[PDB]
Amino acid sequence: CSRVIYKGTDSLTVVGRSLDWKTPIPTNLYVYPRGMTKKSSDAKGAFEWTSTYGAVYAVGYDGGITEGMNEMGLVINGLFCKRPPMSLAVFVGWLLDMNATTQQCVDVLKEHNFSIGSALHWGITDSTGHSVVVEFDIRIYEMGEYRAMTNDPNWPAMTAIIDYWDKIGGQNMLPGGVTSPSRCVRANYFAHHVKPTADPDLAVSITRSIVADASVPYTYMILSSTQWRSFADLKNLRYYFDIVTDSGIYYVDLTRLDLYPGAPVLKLDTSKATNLTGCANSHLKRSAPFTPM
Amino acid sequence: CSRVIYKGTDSLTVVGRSLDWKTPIPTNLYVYPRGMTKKSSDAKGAFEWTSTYGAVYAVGYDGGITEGMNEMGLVINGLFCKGTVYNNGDTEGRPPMSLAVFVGWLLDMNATTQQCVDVLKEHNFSIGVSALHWGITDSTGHSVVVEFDHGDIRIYEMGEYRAMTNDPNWPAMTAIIDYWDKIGGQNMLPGGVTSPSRCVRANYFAHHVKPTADPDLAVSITRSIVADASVPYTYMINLSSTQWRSFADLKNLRYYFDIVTDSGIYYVDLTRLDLYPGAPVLKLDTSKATNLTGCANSHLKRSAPFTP
Amino acid sequence: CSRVIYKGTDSLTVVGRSLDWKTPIPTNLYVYPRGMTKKSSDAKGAFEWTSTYGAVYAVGYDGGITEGMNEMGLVINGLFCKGTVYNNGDTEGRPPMSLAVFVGWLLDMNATTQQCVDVLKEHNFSIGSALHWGITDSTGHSVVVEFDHGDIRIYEMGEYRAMTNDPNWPAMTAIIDYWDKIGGQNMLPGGVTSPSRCVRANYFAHHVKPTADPDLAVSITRSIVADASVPYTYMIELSSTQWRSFADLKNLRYYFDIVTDSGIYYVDLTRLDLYPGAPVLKLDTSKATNLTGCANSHLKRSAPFTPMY
Amino acid sequence: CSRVIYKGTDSLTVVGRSLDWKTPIPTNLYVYPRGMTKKSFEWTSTYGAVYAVGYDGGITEGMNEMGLVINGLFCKGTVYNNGDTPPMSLAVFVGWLLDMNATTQQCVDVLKEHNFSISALHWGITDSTGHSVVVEFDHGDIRIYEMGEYRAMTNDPNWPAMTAIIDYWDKIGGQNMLPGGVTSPSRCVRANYFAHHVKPTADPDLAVSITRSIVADASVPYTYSSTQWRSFADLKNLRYYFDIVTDSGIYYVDLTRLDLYPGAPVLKLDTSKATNLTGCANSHLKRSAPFTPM
Ligand SMILES: *CC(=O)CC[C@@H](C)[C@H]1CC[C@H]2[C@@H]3CC[C@@H]4C[C@H](OS(=O)(=O)O)CC[C@]4(C)[C@H]3CC[C@]12C
Ligand SMILES: *CC(=O)CC[C@@H](C)[C@H]1CC[C@H]2[C@@H]3CC[C@@H]4C[C@H](OS(=O)(=O)O)CC[C@]4(C)[C@H]3CC[C@]12C
Ligand SMILES: *CC(=O)CC[C@@H](C)[C@H]1CC[C@H]2[C@@H]3CC[C@@H]4C[C@H](OS(=O)(=O)O)CC[C@]4(C)[C@H]3CC[C@]12C
Ligand SMILES: *CC(=O)CC[C@@H](C)[C@H]1CC[C@H]2[C@@H]3CC[C@@H]4C[C@H](OS(=O)(=O)O)CC[C@]4(C)[C@H]3CC[C@]12C
Repeated sequence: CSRVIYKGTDSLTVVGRSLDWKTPIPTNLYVYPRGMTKKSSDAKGAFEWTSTYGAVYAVGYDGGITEGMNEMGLVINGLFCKRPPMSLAVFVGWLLDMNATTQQCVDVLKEHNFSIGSALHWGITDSTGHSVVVEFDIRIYEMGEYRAMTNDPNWPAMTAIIDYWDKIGGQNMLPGGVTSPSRCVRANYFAHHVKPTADPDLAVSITRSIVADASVPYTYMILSSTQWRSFADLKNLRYYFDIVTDSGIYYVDLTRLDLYPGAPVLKLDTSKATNLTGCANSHLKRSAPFTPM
Repeated sequence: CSRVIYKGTDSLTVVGRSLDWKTPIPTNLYVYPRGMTKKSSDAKGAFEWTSTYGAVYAVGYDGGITEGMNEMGLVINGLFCKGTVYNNGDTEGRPPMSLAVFVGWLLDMNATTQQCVDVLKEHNFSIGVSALHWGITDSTGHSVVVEFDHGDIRIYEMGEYRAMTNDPNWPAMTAIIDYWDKIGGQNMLPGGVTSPSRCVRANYFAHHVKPTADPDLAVSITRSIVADASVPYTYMINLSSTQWRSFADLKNLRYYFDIVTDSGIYYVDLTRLDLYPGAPVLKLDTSKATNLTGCANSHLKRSAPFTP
Repeated sequence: CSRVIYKGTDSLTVVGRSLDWKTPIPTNLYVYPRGMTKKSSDAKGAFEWTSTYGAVYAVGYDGGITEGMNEMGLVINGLFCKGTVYNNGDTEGRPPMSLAVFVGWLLDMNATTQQCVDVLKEHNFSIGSALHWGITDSTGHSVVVEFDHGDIRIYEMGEYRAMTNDPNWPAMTAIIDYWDKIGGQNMLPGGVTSPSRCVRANYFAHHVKPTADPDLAVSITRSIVADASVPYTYMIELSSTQWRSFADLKNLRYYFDIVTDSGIYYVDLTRLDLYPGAPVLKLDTSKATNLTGCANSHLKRSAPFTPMY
Repeated sequence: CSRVIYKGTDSLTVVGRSLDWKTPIPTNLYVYPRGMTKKSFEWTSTYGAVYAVGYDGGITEGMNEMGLVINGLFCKGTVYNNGDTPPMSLAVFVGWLLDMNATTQQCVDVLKEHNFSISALHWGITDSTGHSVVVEFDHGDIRIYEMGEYRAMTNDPNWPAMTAIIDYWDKIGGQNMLPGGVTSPSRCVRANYFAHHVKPTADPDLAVSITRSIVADASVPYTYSSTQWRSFADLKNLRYYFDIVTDSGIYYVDLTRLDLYPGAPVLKLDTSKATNLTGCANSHLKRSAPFTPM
């Protein structure tokens, strides 16, 4: 994974994110309205919650939420990193359903009133640009001025490598490898050295170019090839998505969807959207909630 | 700018190409049929030729052919080279050949890369800064680099090399590529936007991706290689932001094209067009088509030959 | 500044170090015997201690102990660290310890690296020029001591062999671990910055042949330290290496050479009188521009250096 | 192996040279006077010179009494003879140029004739004026390149491909990043960068110390191939320094204080006995016989 934060002008913030894996990971888009009651897990002692906000989920294998953006502009991305039970399939949605800002996610995660059941670490950004890194004891790191976030190593060891290369100068040398530190240093440098703009369509084009450079070429094997990329427009509530083999990039506009209590669940089958561009709201079909694995 | 050659399986060759420049360069796609008589230049002593093969051109400013692909699978891409000097004292007088139709003259009259080598070796012309060097690849995968060293056409066989950027010249570029090859691309690669760095990365990844006989998958792989070698848009702090990218499918005769700010990538299929002599010239305005994907032969409208 | 640890065979351990600075630092060697009463500082509340072990000190400006090696094989090396903060709110009121005699205090009373860790873990002193130390005993056990805002952070060097300046040891090991995954045989950072010098020295220390020859182990350590040594008259507005030191921990030999001198010499502590009442010896390095071999005959009787309290 | 060129002020030029090999190479110093008739055709030595003779059978490098310095470095792709190419043995090829020539321009004129046939290696020649070139055999043809602004010289690849790598790393800026490996391009880039950024002086002793610090930074650690010995030639003062990496001292031979007239004896310095020698080693130059060429 490679997660980039682009802060344009006029409070415009775009969060890029690319999925790198040796095998294709079937991921579909699900739009959930408010008022839905979900369970934390299927084991004994699991708790429930009613979704306060509506959100769109990038559900991999139609079983677990890899990432998502809610109607408040809150974005949470899950990245690989080598008490009441809280499954990983609904952990991202539980924070999206109940919280509106990054600070609200930090307060709930600081309580740690849950257990979790090859692992992951998350990055949470709100519409205000406040971004943190959550890594498991739970450790919440404030990104501050950092813009990129990949897999390994941990965040303290990552910022050390970032500060080491920042003294060398990105204008002079950057690591061109596919390793997570190499992709993080490149993405962080480019995120600081691109022009800030107020146009939402241009900010996604700029964020796409940074994520493209930090992307692993497809079928790379001498095998974490980039499978797909996502870009969240936090100010305009647009969630972009594209498969690296498809011909068009499309977005789901939450401001044009019915997220009220009682609305039906919509689903975008990405396997049937190979040539779709522009807004993909009309291609959302009324479906049932995905079954947690 | 980066030019990548992808050789899949079953004689499938895809030539990627990205245009990197500070300001946007208006580029439109033109489809020329056979039997068209064109002029090399407007100066005294220019010669004429009748196009033997139909080709699609990527004409910049609607005045000069940047790159193109003919109906035989021959692809020629023009890239900048700062130290290019086109004429000397022995080229003085040889018929003038403008850079606006230089790529088209090699595409209209030649079918293979070797035919382009035989014509360029004669060097019976002069060239009239658009200091550029070219990479020519035919459907069989044979690729060469053409550079002007003070009025001297220097042709190099790419052989196992897969990438081709700007400066320095090809011999010094091959040395930098071989130097980094011993270092190990899996261990370390240059991650800058300079021409050698982009050439070393795109050459390494072109060798370490899976070859395939799928024409669509081959294009998707070439896109990912060119995307990594592409300079991020609005890179501020010469050859700056990547403005557009093109991918030519040599076996299936498809010429892909996409603007980095556009939302879709489309292609022009030459096998589904009337390439007989006398056919109308077709133009694809890349400024009008913004959300177009798949085959772009639809939005091809009838236009007139572009004016050099 | 760079610090390299070499572990050959038969418990042979050599600790190499190079001093990098813009201007030349006058450094003289002093040999102190046992039973010398010294003051931790000149301020109020300073304590005193009697030297348990005889040692050799590399005293810069003849007023402060940069590094040293006691007769037990314990070596302590002080290296600059920009982010070092010695005192905080919890250290105010503790007995003052001057940086001029801090290295000698640990070398006088302690014999192993663990004994220094226990003494530093108590932290019954306040320090009164930001540096961090590397301590190695005859057995090869080595640690890194850093003051993180009035907090003695002690890290086990473990399998790491090198130690330069900035950043701190956790961030430094993260850079070392990143480059180790690239492969030193494939690519190494060749700059004069502190992380680039540490990765090179740590790699080469692991990939040289271990030997039991005390003279070969020093020559091998010299080649690694010289590789991490900044060329002379080169500076950055991380400057030139002024001198290099090498300590043979098993044989109690302390090698020394100036980068501009034509020879390297060593002080053999086994061939010196360190009993209580022995005189303090001094070796003026400015007068040994062509001295090679054992330099015990050149040490002259001298009064103890005056610490710059 | 690395060859560094240091130009101080007041026409002061020092050429450093380190020998890197997996096994130690016995190299002794031989001071040859003028008027000696040697065999390749034959020639009578015009100038006296000191020779770093490896295995006591071949001249590795050397400096003549005119300030001309020639260093020999290994090269993997060197082919000496072809179909177009008197036999000239490599054991005396360095001496023949040092005996009959005084300037770097004189060596280029003689080698350009190529009236002779020749361990593949290439050479770097520098005269007292600072003019330096690189001589390489490319499939029988002799290629002579002007070093000009370049200061370092190692092994492979050839000089054109080496200057491209140096120029490639020059754009990055040595103050930012340098290649830290032990490969020939990495060592040549580091030595060239530092040779442009050390303060040049008129002090001949400070020049050799600065030149040593550059060559020592470009030397491969011992037992890692491993650097065996380093040499430094002071062109203006006619001093040839020499030290073994495992020894404890660095000594030199001062040609200005030696008898090089026709009829003088051949002086040999056994480096296996000067383990603790520093300063001028002229007094330790014992009289001996000319070495036996391989
Ligand atoms: C960063 C990368 O490219 C590599 C990590 C990538 C393969 C991961 C990242 C997010 C994962 C999904 C998270 C949601 C669920 C969690 C399920 O775990 S379970 O609850 O223990 O069963 C597994 C499925 C899925 C969809 C994860 C798949 C792997 C990821 C996409
Ligand atoms: C990707 C690169 O190599 C960077 C350079 C880029 C801006 C060039 C490369 C090809 C050029 C076009 C070639 C065709 C004509 C040539 C004309 O030259 S002239 O005849 O001397 O006027 C200029 C116009 C044009 C369209 C070139 C424009 C610049 C390029 C796209
Ligand atoms: C690695 C570097 O860049 C720094 C090396 C060198 C310049 C330093 C290393 C050890 C220092 C000395 C330590 C002992 C005393 C401490 C005094 O500080 S005070 O007590 O606060 O006054 C200053 C003098 C001296 C001698 C230090 C000088 C600098 C060092 C030799
Ligand atoms: C690291 C390097 O570049 C190589 C340094 C070292 C190993 C070489 C340098 C000069 C060599 C000697 C040159 C003279 C003769 C040549 C003979 O070749 S032959 O005639 O083909 O037999 C071999 C012996 C000798 C003494 C060379 C030995 C190797 C070198 C000292």
